[PDB]
Amino acid sequence: TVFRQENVDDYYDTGEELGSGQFAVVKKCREKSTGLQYAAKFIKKRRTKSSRRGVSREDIEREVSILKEIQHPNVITLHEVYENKTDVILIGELVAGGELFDFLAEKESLTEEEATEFLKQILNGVYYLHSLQIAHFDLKPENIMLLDRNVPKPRIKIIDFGLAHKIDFGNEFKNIFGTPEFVAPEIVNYEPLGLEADMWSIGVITYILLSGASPFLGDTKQETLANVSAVNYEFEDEYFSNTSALAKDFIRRLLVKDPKKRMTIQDSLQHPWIKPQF
Ligand SMILES: OC[C@H]1O[C@@H](n2cnc3c(NC4CCCC4)ncnc32)[C@H](O)[C@@H]1O
Repeated sequence: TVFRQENVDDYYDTGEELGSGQFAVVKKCREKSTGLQYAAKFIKKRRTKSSRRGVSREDIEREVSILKEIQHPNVITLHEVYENKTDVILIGELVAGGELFDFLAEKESLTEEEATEFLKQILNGVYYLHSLQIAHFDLKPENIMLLDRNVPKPRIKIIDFGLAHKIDFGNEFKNIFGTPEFVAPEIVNYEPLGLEADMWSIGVITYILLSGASPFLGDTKQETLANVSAVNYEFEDEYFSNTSALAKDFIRRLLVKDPKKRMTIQDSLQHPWIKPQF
């Protein structure tokens, strides 16, 4: 599939840099014709077939195709796509209140109500995605943005669909691998992957929201990955003595090695706490 090949500078002005990945930079921008503001993600293209640098056409097209489908208050929208020789440029929804997650770093420890207010929104976004058989595969606090701080009212949107896949046969087998602290054992063990991997990541995010501590983090990436595969975590009393038994129960039912035994997104919404690499 091809994208708009006019110069993006003829239609938009860019401003502040909003963030970065290894092969991507995101900038605030403004559409000249409407004055409306967006975020433009510039993704570096591969310069050859066998190149390790940049993102393959197939991977870019997949992200774009997923972004085109989705429309939900807790997930980003896509506005336009441009491309030139070096970049594909996604123009989408500007989320201006920063990462979850710089908010977690700047702020003191959260109450359970605070944590569940964020968490319920993440669950609603993921419920939408999973209903569509879309696995995000990269859920982590850096990919949960506030829309808003300020309106607190602290509404969120899930971002960065670079690893997302349609799961039309129950699982995908192709070496998808996110950030060690947040990946499920099946990712670590290079096993077939499905919607369940996202539910594990939600358990990790929930543990961090409540405690300020990362459940599997070691001093090196290999240690982190070994910890994940072995389900080597515990609830430290120093961090969790204030925390309700139901909150711990919710996390315990997500941080389960066997994907088939892990809570699903629907299970997570019915749970008594919620129900109203190298
Ligand atoms: O993903 C790298 C970092 O850039 C930041 N980031 C990524 N995407 C966005 C975005 N809108 C997406 C709509 C479609 C294109 C962009 N809006 C604001 N910040 C973003 C965030 O800090 C993230 O951790």
